[PDB]
Amino acid sequence: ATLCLGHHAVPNGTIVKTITNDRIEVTNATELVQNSSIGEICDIPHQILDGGNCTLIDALLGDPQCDGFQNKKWDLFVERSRAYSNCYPYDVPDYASLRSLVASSGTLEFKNESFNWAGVTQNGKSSSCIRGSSSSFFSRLNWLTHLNYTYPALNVTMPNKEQFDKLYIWGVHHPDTDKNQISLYAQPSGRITVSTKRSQQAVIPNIGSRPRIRDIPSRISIYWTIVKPGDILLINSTGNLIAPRGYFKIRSGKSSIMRSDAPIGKCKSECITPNGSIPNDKPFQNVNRITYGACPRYVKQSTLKLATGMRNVPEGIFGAIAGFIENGWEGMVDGWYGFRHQNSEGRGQAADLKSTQAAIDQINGKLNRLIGKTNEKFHQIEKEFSEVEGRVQDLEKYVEDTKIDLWSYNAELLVALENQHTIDLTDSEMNKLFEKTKKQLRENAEDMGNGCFKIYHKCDNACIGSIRNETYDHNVYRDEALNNRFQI
Amino acid sequence: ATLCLGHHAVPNGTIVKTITNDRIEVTNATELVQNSSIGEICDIPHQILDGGNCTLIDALLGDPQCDGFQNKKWDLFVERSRAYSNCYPYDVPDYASLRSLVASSGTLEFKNESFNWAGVTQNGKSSSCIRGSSSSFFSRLNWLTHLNYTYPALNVTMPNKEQFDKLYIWGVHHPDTDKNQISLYAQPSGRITVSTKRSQQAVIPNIGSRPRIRDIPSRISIYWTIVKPGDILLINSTGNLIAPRGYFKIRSGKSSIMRSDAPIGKCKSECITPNGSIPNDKPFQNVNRITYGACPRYVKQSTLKLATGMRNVPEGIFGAIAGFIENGWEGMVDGWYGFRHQNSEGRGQAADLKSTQAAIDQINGKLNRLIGKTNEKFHQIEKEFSEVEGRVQDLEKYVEDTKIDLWSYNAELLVALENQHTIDLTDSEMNKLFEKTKKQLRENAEDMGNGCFKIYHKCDNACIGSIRNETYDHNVYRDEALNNRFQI
Amino acid sequence: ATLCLGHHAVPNGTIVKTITNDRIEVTNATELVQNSSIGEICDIPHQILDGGNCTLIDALLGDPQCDGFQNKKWDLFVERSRAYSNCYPYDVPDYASLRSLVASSGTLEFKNESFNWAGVTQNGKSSSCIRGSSSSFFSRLNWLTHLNYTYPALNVTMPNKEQFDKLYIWGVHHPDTDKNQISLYAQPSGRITVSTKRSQQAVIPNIGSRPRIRDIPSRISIYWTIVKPGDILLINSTGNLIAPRGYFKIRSGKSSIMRSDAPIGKCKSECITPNGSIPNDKPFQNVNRITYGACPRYVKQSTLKLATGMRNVPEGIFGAIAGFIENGWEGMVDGWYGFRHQNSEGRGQAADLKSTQAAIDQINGKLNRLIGKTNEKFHQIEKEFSEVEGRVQDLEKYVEDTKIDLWSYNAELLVALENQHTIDLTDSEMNKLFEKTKKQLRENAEDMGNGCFKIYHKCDNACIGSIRNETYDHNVYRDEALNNRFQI
Ligand SMILES: *[C@@H]1O[C@H](CO)[C@@H](O[C@@H]2O[C@H](CO)[C@@H](O)[C@H](O)[C@H]2NC(C)=O)[C@H](O)[C@H]1NC(C)=O
Ligand SMILES: *[C@@H]1O[C@H](CO)[C@@H](O[C@@H]2O[C@H](CO)[C@@H](O)[C@H](O)[C@H]2NC(C)=O)[C@H](O)[C@H]1NC(C)=O
Ligand SMILES: *[C@@H]1O[C@H](CO)[C@@H](O[C@@H]2O[C@H](CO)[C@@H](O)[C@H](O)[C@H]2NC(C)=O)[C@H](O)[C@H]1NC(C)=O
Ligand SMILES: *[C@@H]1O[C@H](CO)[C@@H](O)[C@H](O)[C@H]1NC(C)=O
Ligand SMILES: *[C@@H]1O[C@H](CO)[C@@H](O)[C@H](O)[C@H]1NC(C)=O
Ligand SMILES: *[C@@H]1O[C@H](CO)[C@@H](O)[C@H](O)[C@H]1NC(C)=O
Ligand SMILES: *[C@@H]1O[C@H](CO)[C@@H](O)[C@H](O)[C@H]1NC(C)=O
Ligand SMILES: *[C@@H]1O[C@H](CO)[C@@H](O)[C@H](O)[C@H]1NC(C)=O
Ligand SMILES: *[C@@H]1O[C@H](CO)[C@@H](O)[C@H](O)[C@H]1NC(C)=O
Ligand SMILES: *[C@@H]1O[C@H](CO)[C@@H](O)[C@H](O)[C@H]1NC(C)=O
Ligand SMILES: *[C@@H]1O[C@H](CO)[C@@H](O)[C@H](O)[C@H]1NC(C)=O
Ligand SMILES: *[C@@H]1O[C@H](CO)[C@@H](O)[C@H](O)[C@H]1NC(C)=O
Ligand SMILES: *[C@@H]1O[C@H](CO)[C@@H](O)[C@H](O)[C@H]1NC(C)=O
Ligand SMILES: *[C@@H]1O[C@H](CO)[C@@H](O)[C@H](O)[C@H]1NC(C)=O
Ligand SMILES: *[C@@H]1O[C@H](CO)[C@@H](O)[C@H](O)[C@H]1NC(C)=O
Repeated sequence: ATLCLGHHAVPNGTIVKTITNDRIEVTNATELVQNSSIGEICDIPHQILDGGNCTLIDALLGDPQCDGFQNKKWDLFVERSRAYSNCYPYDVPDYASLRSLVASSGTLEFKNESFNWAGVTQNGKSSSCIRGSSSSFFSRLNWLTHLNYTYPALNVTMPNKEQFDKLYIWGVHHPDTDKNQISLYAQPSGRITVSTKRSQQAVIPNIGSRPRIRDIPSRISIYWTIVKPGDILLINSTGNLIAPRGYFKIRSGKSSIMRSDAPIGKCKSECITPNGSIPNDKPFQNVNRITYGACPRYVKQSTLKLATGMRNVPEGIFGAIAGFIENGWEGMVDGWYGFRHQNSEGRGQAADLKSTQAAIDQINGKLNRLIGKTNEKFHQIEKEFSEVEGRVQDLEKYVEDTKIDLWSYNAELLVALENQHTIDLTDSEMNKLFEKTKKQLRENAEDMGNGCFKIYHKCDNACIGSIRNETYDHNVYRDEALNNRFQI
Repeated sequence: ATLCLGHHAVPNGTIVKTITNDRIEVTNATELVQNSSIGEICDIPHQILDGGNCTLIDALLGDPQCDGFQNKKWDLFVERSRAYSNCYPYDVPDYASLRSLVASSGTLEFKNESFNWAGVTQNGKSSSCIRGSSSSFFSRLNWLTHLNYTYPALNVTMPNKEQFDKLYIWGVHHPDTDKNQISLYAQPSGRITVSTKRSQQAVIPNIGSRPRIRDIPSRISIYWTIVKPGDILLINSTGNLIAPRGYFKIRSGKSSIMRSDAPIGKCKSECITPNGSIPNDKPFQNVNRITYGACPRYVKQSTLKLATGMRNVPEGIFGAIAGFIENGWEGMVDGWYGFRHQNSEGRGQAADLKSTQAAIDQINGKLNRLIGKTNEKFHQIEKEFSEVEGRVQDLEKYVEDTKIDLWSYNAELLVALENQHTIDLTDSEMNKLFEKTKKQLRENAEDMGNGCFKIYHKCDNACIGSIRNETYDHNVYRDEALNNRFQI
Repeated sequence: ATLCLGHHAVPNGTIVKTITNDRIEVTNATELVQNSSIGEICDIPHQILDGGNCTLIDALLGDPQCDGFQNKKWDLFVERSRAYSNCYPYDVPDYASLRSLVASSGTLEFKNESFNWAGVTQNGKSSSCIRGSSSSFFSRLNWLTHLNYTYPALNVTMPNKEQFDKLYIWGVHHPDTDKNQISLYAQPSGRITVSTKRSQQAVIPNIGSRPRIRDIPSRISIYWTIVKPGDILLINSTGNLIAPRGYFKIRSGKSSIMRSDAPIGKCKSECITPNGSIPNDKPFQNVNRITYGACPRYVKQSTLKLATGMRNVPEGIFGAIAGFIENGWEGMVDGWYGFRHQNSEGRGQAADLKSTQAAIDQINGKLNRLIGKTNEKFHQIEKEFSEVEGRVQDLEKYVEDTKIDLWSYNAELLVALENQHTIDLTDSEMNKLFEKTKKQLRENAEDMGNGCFKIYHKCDNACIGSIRNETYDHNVYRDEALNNRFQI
């Protein structure tokens, strides 16, 4: 009889990389880089707030277009690229910081407080800012001006008797000319001081024309201050104050903001990118470096294939597969390793289950470590920029670039090491089965050098199956085999 | 005779992770993550300065509580969470930078210089700032005010004729009302310009009430300037100047500052965390991301076990241990690998020393690379923040988070690769000893398939020991063994 | 006959590190860290602009020394440590940002625009700034002063009708005294407002003496503004304006700036460091963390040797090399593995080519992954600093330090894993050749245990060569060998 040891193969393998080979074919591989999105942001499980035409800062200030956002909460605020401001022209020095801290807070919950604005006109309105079809203003701000050509000095307090922090939004009006200023504040100067026991902020307007926006050559500059529990807001101003009407709650949690034009859809997905939600089964992704939720790590590679089967040899360090075993068996489809025989009763093929399972268990162990194991990240740094800004922006970009290159390196090395190891451990299992068989046969068979044993005795199917199931008693046949083996 | 090859085992192993297995038992492991502190900061080898009730900035300015800190030096300044300011209310725009640069300098060494403050009153004092039981002021600052309702314009120089940089601390007084201002500086305005050939700083006070602190609604704002060798300080002011009394040395070295409430103890430890000193034998630690000195790298994992022995099989790619060798020998305690025999003279067990040592040397080589090899770091970035600040703070946190995830990844992969390798190299040594024995026996023995040889000749203890010590002469017994082996 | 299997060796090996060994000798290694520069910056392929005595900012403003730089473009601007300013004394608040954005733009292309400076004197000149031997000023700036003791308020626009962004450079003059100011601007105050639809910048001069530079106690402060397409520059000023004469193109690409004293040479090199160009064949370098172009990654190690041959054994997990094979063959120089024999016709040595090539192909595969594979980087962050700056500078340094430690770790682990693997795969190939030979010999030879087979039949050179070329027919000699092997 002949008893050959072998392993499966498939007509069409997959190419993977290893430590020693750029391109080597295995029976099967899995992709470790997510490269597509469904193109919509799924609305479960993160609570999504669609900004529509409104920036977060315009929803905060209370641009008329944004009244629908009063007191809203979010996990992710989604800012659309079409959003536009439609109220009095303003800027925020350090706009990105205010956006970041509100985004991260996750709430526009606002509480009216009553200030004693004694002796001034309130509720200044502007045609740059229409609510309905009347001249109006930021809902959350209070444009104070002279009463009876008098602007009495303001000096108001507001203790924080609460248990939590308060965020106050206020501003300073910069008139285009000295005429208004006088006209608005009955006053040449204008000075603002907003303070607490822990901070002081002082602003003076800068009179001058700026290019007209909805016909306004004036500007407002927006400022903020956080008042801690047991602290006191003190506003002392002699004009140009754009006053607050109350405070915002300032919370901490996992909330953030993302710039995206993707539609919101009715579906479930843990990981969100500006392109849309992406599955998070894989450890890496090449969709977007901007992510929110439990996401694969962003890498530069568009694909990285993890071998999930042995080297494919159609038709390793242990030398069996692609080694002394000449090729695989495409015809073996119920197992990874097995036996082919020829005896007096014919020719046959059977899978070895123990060795097959050993290989599969190891590979599934690798997959268990790599698949569905992603990290959750929420509010992060900005990673795209529309304007030149210098030093800090250089550092933000360099940080992200550095991180991406280090993760791309990790991904590349991981798959090469794993693949080399996978090819080796499957080669090993072939070798181990070979060696176990050899030892079973003792003096009754000889190794032909190609994975096949020549058995020197009558060996029927029962005999073969006794080999395959490790019950074979060499002693039964020894006399016969020695006689046949050692003749002249 | 029977000669069996085997390996030790222990009743109770340790569980480790590998590349293919989340949980596999080995004979022994070592922990690679330091997870506890002794809860005190050891005072050797770093020179520790306990701030007590004083912040570094208050020790710098000379708050009365802090006079004990004049001219002190440190490796690590320790700021306590109970520290509090007890002098005139002030702020420092960019407080964190001044703290960082003084902390990093490591010295409060101060040198009196004499300015020509011609025509003003000096040594302004305040009841907000008691030294003993008299009204006083920051020791290092000089509150200038009118002399005889006159405030002559100041215009003073101070060349740096030294070889080193000078740090000047100065300030600007912000009166609560226009009344003082007049009252203090006999003057409506107030202007400060501090300059060198390399820098210019210009400040104007902002009059206004701030909430009272030790009854003071005024504030001082603190500024600093560094004067290089061969440069000149020029102070030109018409009031509101809080003047310097001299300069501070500004050094470079390994000094830093840490926020901690841990007690200082009389002991030795290279690595300091806010929780206390930690041993630095291990390569990783999960105690605190804030560290000073030669410290293990901070990781997220609370434990990572490095295998320091073979797979434990009570009662691998090479297929011997947990393979054709059915189990380990708990009874073998003088070696990792050995021989059990049965001959005509009885039954015995001996350790193989060469193979044992081979395994142990490899594992100690791994340990030599990983244990006691930590990196020294001194002044770093801040990693904890008490207040919302926006963009730069977002980047500081994102940088640290990015770094921690990359080190946690390195640690996880390192231990999995090392452990897989350790199990494999110990399996190999078992296999190698088996193969060496087999070759010794030549035609005189047969492999039973389970690690045991059947020897087909009388083999006494001398004979066995000749095998174990590699002196066995197969030729001596060949005739006998062939006769016994190849009979009918 | 005797047929011994063996491997080459060399008298003098190289020491490398592995996972289990700090120091192990192999036949050969390659260095993976570039540690030297040619000491010149090669002028191909990057377009190099040598700043000479001029900083980029002085070439931008138009210091007389720098007129040779008008409208120049660069890939890399090289700033020399001897560069010095020689015009009116100025500063730029956020100097590092303006330098960074111009450096990164890569062009000083300037376009004259005509402003309506109605009613003022233009082309203010200064003896601090000689062009030829006449008093002069920054070429790109326009010092406006009174006409006939009148300073009419300026209010000018300049629409951006172009498709691209415009960068405007302007300034504010700070007179030393109130006398000039009046003298220059016929005016006590002075106010500047530069704005667009998207930004506003407002500056007031600060009167005061600063230390004289080329006899000037006044200073100019430089500002910039970027005007987007379809936007409008609006300058509204009542004095102290240092006006622009036009705009600069602001491009994006791969341009940068580097501080270096290295000479420019006529040669080709992809990677530039301040020390000079360096070859980029290796994956790592220890020359400089400042790089431009396709450069090896900076690591802390001065050397890391990658094994490119087997363990050197003059005169592994598979146990053959440095194992049951006692030593290598220095005399074998045409192959890595081979056969030595003794038969009736003498003693001989031949290389096995198949096994040699197998080893070499694997090692070349590793080298293909590591050599000549560097990453291109252009404008980055600054990595050296001449002055104390605090928080942001702390973060820039911490980011670079973090990155370097992570790459140094990667490099260290990569070479240790690769080397352990290289020693193992070459040990394997020795073992595989041994096993293949053994199987060829079937019952005609016995394994002596030291890599040598005793062949029990007459085996002439033809016979040997039939073994070495895998044609040997064991059946031919079996009768003879069994007779010799199994006698009494
Ligand atoms: C300064 O000049 C600007 C720009 O020429 C003037 O603003 C223009 O004024 C006209 C007439 O009212 C408006 O219809 C234009 O729309 C304005 N242009 C822009 C782009 O703002 C501005 O009024 C002048 N400033 C002063 C105070 O006289
Ligand atoms: C502006 O209002 C503040 C707050 O009401 C005044 O400060 C208080 O003044 C009283 C009377 O002297 C003190 O006893 C309180 O302790 C002060 N409160 C705080 C929190 O500062 C302040 O004096 C007013 N400012 C001016 C210039 O009139
Ligand atoms: C303030 O003092 C400075 C420094 O003493 C004066 O500047 C010096 O003036 C002299 C006389 O003209 C010059 O020759 C020196 O070179 C100046 N020194 C420096 C370092 O600037 C300055 O003029 C005084 N300021 C005013 C407005 O009186
Ligand atoms: C190939 O590998 C993937 C990933 O594990 C697996 O899900 C797929 O079914 C495999 N195909 C086989 C084993 O035929
Ligand atoms: C957004 O703005 C556009 C103007 O372009 C307006 O027509 C549209 O109604 C707005 N969307 C919503 C839902 O308000
Ligand atoms: C704005 O421009 C006009 C000049 O025509 C002038 O009346 C006013 O003073 C200007 N203001 C500033 C900012 O100088
Ligand atoms: C996702 O969005 C980014 C940024 O717009 C884009 O460049 C990238 O190609 C997109 N990826 C996919 C898979 O659509
Ligand atoms: C287990 O491993 C540790 C770490 O090397 C060692 O110090 C300890 O003594 C070991 N125990 C043994 C070998 O019994
Ligand atoms: C620190 O401050 C407390 C006031 O709470 C004081 O009682 C104590 O004496 C101070 N500690 C020292 C050592 O000065
Ligand atoms: C501070 O408040 C009082 C108003 O009662 C006033 O006399 C003084 O002008 C205020 N100063 C400021 C900062 O406007
Ligand atoms: C050390 O301190 C940090 C911060 O207070 C804390 O959260 C952590 O649990 C502490 N670790 C140990 C081992 O005490
Ligand atoms: C040693 O290794 C290097 C790097 O591959 C190679 O270029 C050199 O020629 C080698 N020397 C040999 C193989 O003798
Ligand atoms: C650079 O400056 C020096 C003054 O030290 C001058 O002598 C030299 O001519 C300058 N170099 C060039 C090429 O202009
Ligand atoms: C500069 O110094 C002189 C004092 O002698 C004075 O006339 C002028 O007011 C000073 N200016 C400032 C900045 O106070
Ligand atoms: C290159 O330059 C840096 C910074 O000057 C220096 O410290 C380093 O030693 C230099 N390296 C070489 C190879 O010259």
